[PDB]
Amino acid sequence: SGAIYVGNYRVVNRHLATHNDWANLVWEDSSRDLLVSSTTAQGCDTIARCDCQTGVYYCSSRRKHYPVSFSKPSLIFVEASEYYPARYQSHLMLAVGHSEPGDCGGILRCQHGVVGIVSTGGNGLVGFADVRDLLWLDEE
Ligand SMILES: CCN(CC)C(=O)c1ccc(N)cc1
Ligand SMILES: [Zn+2]
Repeated sequence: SGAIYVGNYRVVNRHLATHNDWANLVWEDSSRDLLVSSTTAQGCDTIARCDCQTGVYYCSSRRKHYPVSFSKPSLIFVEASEYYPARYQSHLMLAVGHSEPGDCGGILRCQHGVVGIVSTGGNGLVGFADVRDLLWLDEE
């Protein structure tokens, strides 16, 4: 689990969104595994605006931060999940590293701020849902 808090926005994995997330929906994309809900409290997190391909992610299944190299956001096919059908995910970045079902929402960050959240795992790979193209997160 995990979320991004920027301004009056909460970013979570779409498959982990709560009833309150959906009751306060700003935006969701099934193809990206993202949902954004509105918050009353102001968020502190800064979204990276950059093309970094290196950063650090939090891995809850190891209680560790790992530095990773990752691919640019792409349409990637993702193998079977106990949350989704095996299918295409857009705006996904892959790295070599550890990711298990509870690692979703772990934040990937570079020097510019938050890059994305853990969305996929298995086969020694970790997939991150990119948020850097969501420029609208930085106003209203
Ligand atoms: C997580 C999906 N879900 C119900 C399981 C909802 O978002 C939900 C929220 C408000 C509501 N009146 C009805 C449904
Ligand atoms: Zn960066």
